[PDB]
Amino acid sequence: ALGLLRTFDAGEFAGWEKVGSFGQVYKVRHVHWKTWLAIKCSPSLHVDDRERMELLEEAKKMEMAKFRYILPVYGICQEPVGLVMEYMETGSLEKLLASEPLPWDLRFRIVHETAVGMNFLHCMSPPLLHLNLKPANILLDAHYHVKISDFGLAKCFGTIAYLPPERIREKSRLFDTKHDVYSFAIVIWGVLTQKKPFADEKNILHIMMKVVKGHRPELPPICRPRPRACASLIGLMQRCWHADPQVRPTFQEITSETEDLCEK
Ligand SMILES: C[C@]12O[C@H](C[C@]1(O)CO)n1c3ccccc3c3c4c(c5c6ccccc6n2c5c31)CNC4=O
Ligand SMILES: [Cl-]
Repeated sequence: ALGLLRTFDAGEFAGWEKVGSFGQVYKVRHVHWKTWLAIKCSPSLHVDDRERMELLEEAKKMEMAKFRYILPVYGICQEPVGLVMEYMETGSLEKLLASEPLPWDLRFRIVHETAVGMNFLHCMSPPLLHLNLKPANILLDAHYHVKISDFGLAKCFGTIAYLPPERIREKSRLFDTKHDVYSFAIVIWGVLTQKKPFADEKNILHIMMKVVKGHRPELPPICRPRPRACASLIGLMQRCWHADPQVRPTFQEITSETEDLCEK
């Protein structure tokens, strides 16, 4: 797993340019490879053995999930302590959703590709739970294709909206695949509306409490350009954010439906 990863010396990189914020992310040129990469550096001053081992754990989890829709990892920098990864020119879905209105065909393809990546993680033996899935961690290449990133919290702030209600109900429940399915529901919501969930609201505590009783982000209306596909997606979203985790679909079931939203 960690055998193929390379150690990078900071002299190998140039043109450091901030893109991130957690930890700072930089676009770097690898001078000998004549290509750009991304490096996420630690926020602290003293990088202890706890961090350096966790960073290695983060890298090994990414390498085990090599896939078309998962962000490739190249290795670690020691000079500044950082994880070295593929560069995704277009940045995050969060930024894309806030920029301009997206055509519906692209929206459906983003949802589908995100679902196929998540399905791949849950198909591993044992399943890899992402546990931090949100528009900020869904990255886009020059042609707007998805690769899932941020494996910092994966297991074999603004995150409250993506947190399943059972995680608010139970003091430290055991993590499962149904956690990611909930977060994905809230991702669908953001793609449908181009808004951040619970953006208007004053305090988190009231909404969190209501979320435990079955409250969710307000359903969007049916769109004019693709009303049928939009209705189907709204329906799937709703099943994916059901209060009972066992009633939620699997990503196997999700990917089957999101595929039909793309094919005309
Ligand atoms: C912090 C964050 O910076 C932005 C988006 C971001 O996810 C925060 O919303 N951000 C960008 C903005 C504009 C262009 C590229 C990125 C980028 C990249 C990565 C990451 C990344 C990896 C692991 C955790 C966080 C990461 N980011 C990344 C990121 C990893 N690969 C990247 O290219
Ligand atoms: Cl339609």
